[PDB]
Amino acid sequence: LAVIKVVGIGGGGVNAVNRMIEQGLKGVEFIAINTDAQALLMSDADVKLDVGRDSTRGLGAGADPEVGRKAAEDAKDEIEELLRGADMVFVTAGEGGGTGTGGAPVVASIARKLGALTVGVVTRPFSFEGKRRSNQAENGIAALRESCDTLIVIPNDRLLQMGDAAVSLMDAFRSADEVLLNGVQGITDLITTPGLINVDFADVKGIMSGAGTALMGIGSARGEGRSLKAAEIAINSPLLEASMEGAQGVLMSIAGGSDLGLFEINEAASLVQDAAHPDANIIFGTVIDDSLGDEVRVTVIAAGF
Ligand SMILES: Nc1nc2c(ncn2[C@@H]2O[C@H](COP(=O)(O)OP(=O)(O)O)[C@@H](O)[C@H]2O)c(=O)[nH]1
Repeated sequence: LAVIKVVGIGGGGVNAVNRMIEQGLKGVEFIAINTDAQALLMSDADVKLDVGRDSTRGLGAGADPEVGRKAAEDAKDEIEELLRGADMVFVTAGEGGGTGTGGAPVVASIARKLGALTVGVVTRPFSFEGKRRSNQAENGIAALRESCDTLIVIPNDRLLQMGDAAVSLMDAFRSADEVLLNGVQGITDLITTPGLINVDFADVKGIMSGAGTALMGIGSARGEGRSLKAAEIAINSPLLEASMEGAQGVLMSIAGGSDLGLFEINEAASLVQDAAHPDANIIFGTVIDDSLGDEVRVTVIAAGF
C-alpha cells in the first residue's frame, strides 16, 4: 500500500488541492504550501505550511519567482519532514506566479532525493494574463522539469476551447482546478482504487521515472458505446497535442462503476494501443468509482519526447 502525497504550492495549487478534496480524491495526503496566512485559512488540506514573510503585514501580492524560491529553501527541513517516507509525491501549481513558480522546483528536488517518484502537475497561464506571467511560467516550467521524474504541463488556453463561450474570469480558474485534479486522480486512482484490470505502483513507476516532459488528455461518455467514445475524446483532447504518437510511454486509466464491462475495457485498450507509436510502452488499468453512475472517464498521460 503506497504513501502518496499531493502538494499544492502557491495560490492556484492550493485552490486546486481544495477541488481535489471537495471532489473526494482518496488514498492521498494533501499538503498546502503558501506564503499568505489568509489564503491558507480557506484551505481544507490535512497539512498546511506558511512560508516566507507574514502575509498579515507587508507585500503578499507581488508575484516574484525569486521570492517564492528563497521562501521554499528556508523551509527545506520542514518540507522534507512533511514528505518523509512517501512513495509518490505530486507537486501541483499554477505556473506564472511567485510562490508556485519558484517554490515548486525546490519541493520536487526534495521529494526526489527522498527517493519518491516525483510528478509535477502544473498549468501554463492564460494568454490574457499577459506576457510577464507567460515568461515567468516558462522559466518555472524549465526549472521544475529538472526536479521532477515527470512533468505534466496543461496549457490553460486550451481549456477555453472546451469550456463554454460565455464563462466568467472565475469559472476559467475553476476549470483549471478541475483539470489539475483530473491529472492527479487519473494516475493515483489506478493505485488506490483499482478495478478488474489491476495496475500496481511498480508499473506506474516504470513508465514515469525519468520520463521528462509529459501531456494529458481526458474524455467521458454515457451508455451507448461509452468507453470507446470516452477514449476517443481523451486521445484527441486539445490538452494533448497532435503529439500522442510521439510518446515514448503512455499511461491510461478508465474509471467507471463496478459493472464496467470487460468488452468495453477492451475497446478502450485497443484504441490506445493503435493510437500510440508502435514502440511506445503502454500501461493501462481500470478504476472503480461508484460516484460516476453510468458515465465512464478515460485519462491518457503521454510522456517522453
Ligand atoms: N487552478 C487554479 N489556477 C489558478 C487560480 N488562480 C490563478 N491561477 C493560475 O496560477 C498562476 C499563478 O497564480 P498564483 O498561484 O495564485 O500565484 P502564486 O501563489 O504566487 O504562485 C496564475 O497566473 C494563474 O494562471 C485558481 O484559482 N486555480
